[PDB]
Parts: sequence; structure tokens; C-alpha cells
Amino acid sequence: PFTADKGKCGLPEIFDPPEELERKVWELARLVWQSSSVVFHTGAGISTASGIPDFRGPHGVWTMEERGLAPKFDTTFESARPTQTHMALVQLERVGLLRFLVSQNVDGLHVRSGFPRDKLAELHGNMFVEECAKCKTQYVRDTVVGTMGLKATGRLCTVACRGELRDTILDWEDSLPDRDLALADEASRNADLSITLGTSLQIRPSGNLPLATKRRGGRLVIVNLQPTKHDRHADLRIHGYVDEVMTRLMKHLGLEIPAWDGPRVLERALPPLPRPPTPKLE
Ligand SMILES: Nc1ncnc2c1ncn2[C@@H]1O[C@H](COP(=O)(O)OP(=O)(O)OC[C@H]2O[C@H](O)[C@H](O)[C@@H]2O)[C@@H](O)[C@H]1O
Ligand SMILES: NC(=O)c1cccc(N)c1
Ligand SMILES: [Cl-]
Ligand SMILES: [Zn+2]
Repeated sequence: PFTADKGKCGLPEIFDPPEELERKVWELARLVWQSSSVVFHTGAGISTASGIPDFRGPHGVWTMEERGLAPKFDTTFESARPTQTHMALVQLERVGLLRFLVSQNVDGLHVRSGFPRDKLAELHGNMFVEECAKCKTQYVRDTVVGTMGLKATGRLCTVACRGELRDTILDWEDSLPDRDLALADEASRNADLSITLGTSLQIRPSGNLPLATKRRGGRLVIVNLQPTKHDRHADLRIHGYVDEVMTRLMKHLGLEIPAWDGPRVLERALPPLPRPPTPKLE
């Protein structure tokens, strides 16, 4: 907890020059069109444009603690709005272009964005979510659950139970939720495309899951400003702001980014909405 291996921190940013970035995002477009089963892996870099610092970016929580400095929040977790990227992922699920979402993020914004929870693996848990020890029932709260470390919150279950409600925030020692990880693992193995967005892929097993797509001919796309553990294993690396990449990608796919109505929870994915017909590729 003090001795924890926090990996490599504050590595330089890479910026793809505009001409190469525009070329690269058209190539991502291409792969999304060709892929039967697209899995997105997210990490803290997709929430930096909403005021949430990352962990190992130039001004990340781990990077600044190393320099003796504080990370800076420009919002509360409660007041944070899903980014363009968050709302791009909503639409990509709605139009059947996204099979599964695997997130390392505890910021709760995927759930609040209105993304369906039966297609989301939250591998490290969710600040707004408590679980019943007795019945395992989950509650999505409008305020962050005040504890971290799978501790008692002080609230009790209301299943037509009085069981102890606890936070879902894994400490260094805790192993990942078996259900979320199982679903994340099967999602990643079966995918023919895994796109990573704003993650450094340094944490096991989260950061290895995208590599599982590379078994049986799957493609891997890494979107990240800094290098990542598995940069070598990517078919495509895009070095740019994830909001820029996704807004260009969406536009290539002929998909608008939907309005965020404020905090909503959707439990269950709907049948795909209509989407434009696919281009001739070859
Ligand atoms: N707008 C942006 N566009 C693109 N890349 C970005 C942006 N902002 C940040 N990045 C990149 O995004 C990356 C963020 O990577 P890391 O900081 O390691 O976050 P994780 O999700 O991978 O952390 C894993 C776990 O470690 C913790 O202990 C927790 O348990 C976490 O769940 C950086 O490389 C930035 O260059
Ligand atoms: N984006 C996130 O999940 C998160 C959560 C806590 C702290 C930080 N820096 C980021
Ligand atoms: Cl913690
Ligand atoms: Zn209960």
C-alpha cells in the first residue's frame, strides 16, 4: 500500500503529426467495419478531459506523488461529465459496433453515461456502487460510496436482507471480481478487434486482456498519448487525444455522439439500433 509497484510513470507523450493521425483513424474505421466482435478496453486517460487526473500521465496521481506533488481534480466524481469518448462508446454499443466494454476505471462515468451494465466489466470496481455481502445485490448510488478497500459503508441491504453493504473499490491486495473478469476474459478471447483507449496496460490481468484478442488472428489497436506495456503487440498505435480520435472515428462511421441527459443507469443492452451501410473496403 506504501510499497506497492506502481509501474512506469510520467513517460513522454507522443503526438502523431496530423497527416499520420487522420490516416491512422481511417485505418481504425476500416478495422471496426471488418470486425464481427469489437471489445474496447478503457483506463483513466479517457476521463482526463472531464477533470479527472490519470495515474501515470505527466500530472497523474502516481507521477505527482513520485515528484512530491498532488494530482489536481477540476471536478468532483459526482460533478464529472462523461466525455465525447464515453458518449462515443454508448452509441457504438447502441448500433451493434461494440460487443463488450472492459474498464479499469472506478470513476463511475461508464455507468452514468447510460452504457449497459451487462456489456460492462468494471475490473477495479466503481466509486458509486455498493454490494451486499449476504446476497451480492449491487446498488448504483448518486453519490460516491465513502469507503475504498471492500469495507462496510454503514448502509444495509433492502432486498424485500438487512445484509452489510460494502464498497466495490479493490485495494492493492484484492483479486478482481470473478464475474467481471470471466466476462472480460471471454469477451477479449472471442473478439476479432480489441481497441485500448487511454490505458498504459501495466496492471495484470486488465492490461493483458487485450493481448488475448491476438490469439487466433485478432487485431489490437492501442490509443494512448504515452507508450504502453504491449505497444509491440499492436497492429495500430494512435498517439493523440482519445476525444479527437473517437470524434473523427464516429464521423467516418457516420455516427453522431449522443447527448448526455445527466446521470442514468441502464442494466441491459437493447437490440442494436439502425446504422449506416458499410463501405466497400478492398
Ligand atoms: N486524453 C487522452 N487521450 C489519450 N491518451 C490519454 C489521454 N489522457 C491520458 N492518456 C493516457 O492514458 C494513460 C492512462 O494510463 P494510467 O495512468 O496508467 O491509467 P490506467 O487506467 O492504465 O491504470 C491502471 C490502474 O492503475 C491504477 O493503480 C488503478 O488501479 C488503475 O485502474 C496514460 O498512458 C496517458 O498517456
Ligand atoms: N478515472 C478514474 O477511474 C480515477 C479514479 C480515481 C483517481 C483517478 N486519478 C482516476
Ligand atoms: Cl483504495
Ligand atoms: Zn442483500
